[PDB]
Amino acid sequence: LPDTVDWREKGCVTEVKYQGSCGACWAFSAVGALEGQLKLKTGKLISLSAQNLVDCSNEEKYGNKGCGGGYMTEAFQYIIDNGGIEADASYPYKAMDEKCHYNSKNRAATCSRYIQLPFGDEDALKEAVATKGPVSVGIDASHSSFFFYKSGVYDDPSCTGNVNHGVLVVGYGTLDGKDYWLVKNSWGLNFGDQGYIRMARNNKNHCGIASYCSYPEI
Ligand SMILES: *C(=N)CNC(=O)[C@@H]1CN(S(=O)(=O)c2ccccc2Cl)C[C@H]1C(=O)N1CCOCC1
Repeated sequence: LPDTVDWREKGCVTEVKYQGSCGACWAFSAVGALEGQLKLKTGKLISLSAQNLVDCSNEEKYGNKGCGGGYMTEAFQYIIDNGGIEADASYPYKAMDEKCHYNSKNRAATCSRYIQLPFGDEDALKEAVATKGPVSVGIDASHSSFFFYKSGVYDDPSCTGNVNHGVLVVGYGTLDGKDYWLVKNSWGLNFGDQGYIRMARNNKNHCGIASYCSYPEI
């Protein structure tokens, strides 16, 4: 496995999005991972519709609750079941719960299956990020050191394994002798380091980052 990986280098990451008031982190994380796979397979870098997931996967079958929150694995299950997802250009982001208006004529991507990585296994998350592409993860993102992060490696001892926020791992590395995960957030460009955060890697599943990892397969 390489020492440093950053999928932005291979042009497999879209622009950082802003979820606003809607609790759609799980939908941005899911689309982020699928965008990665879409680029690696087709050569197309397209921002996929988080709104398509928010409106259409809000059922008993999935357990997604739109702006009330949801799961990356279930967003992937919706794409498999639906036979596709639209691009953000045809199904724009509203930051509200709306009635489903999916149109297969504007389908931009498909998904055949998703892979779940072993709970709390940082070594398996590292292999997947390096060899498969960006990975959807859950983190405890509830502490002020996370919200007000600006640089360096985020290594807060008040962080817990009690995850509450879906993000996207787009890489890893080591900064000033501290291993990190390169995380793409959905809180706009004005969060962290241009929408990104470097979070402690190999530090006992810090923030529960390796607890609930998944990535789709086209
Ligand atoms: C994001 N803006 C709001 N947070 C959520 O939507 C979270 C995302 N997850 S998670 O905590 O990352 C997670 C936990 C356990 C297994 C897998 C994952 Cl991805 C869950 C979701 C959430 O808070 N809820 C509570 C309300 O019902 C839907 C799920």
